Amino acid sequence: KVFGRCELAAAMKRHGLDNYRGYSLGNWVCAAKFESNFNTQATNRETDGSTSYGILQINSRWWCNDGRTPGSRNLCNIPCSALLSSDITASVNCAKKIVSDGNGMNAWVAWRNRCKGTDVQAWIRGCRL
Ligand SMILES: [Cl-]
Ligand SMILES: [Cl-]
Ligand SMILES: [Cl-]
Ligand SMILES: [Cl-]
Ligand SMILES: [Cl-]
Repeated sequence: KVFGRCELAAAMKRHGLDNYRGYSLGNWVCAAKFESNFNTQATNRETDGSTSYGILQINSRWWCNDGRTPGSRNLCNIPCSALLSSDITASVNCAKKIVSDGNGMNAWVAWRNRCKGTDVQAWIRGCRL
């Protein structure tokens, strides 16, 4: 599923991400835009041979199991393929664990490089929320 910007904002808000660990909704929408282009089916191999999955590009090195990332963990207790669903529940729940892990949203490289410090509120402008 390719989410609309506001559609995703509304879903993320419903799931409790707005100001979760102090991160306003626009941060999460911005992260999803640059991680997956709002596409739940997005998969990308990373430099370390791990793979990132879904709307928020949850990564197989620590967070989900894909059966092909050596030495990895599965801290969200989920197959990575289950993070490609049109239903964002599993990704959101895993994201809540990640963002509570100590380094906040810096865990998402694309957030650090493209969203952090920017006018992220622009990402929810126009949305009925
Ligand atoms: Cl957009
Ligand atoms: Cl915001
Ligand atoms: Cl593995
Ligand atoms: Cl599995
Ligand atoms: Cl933080």
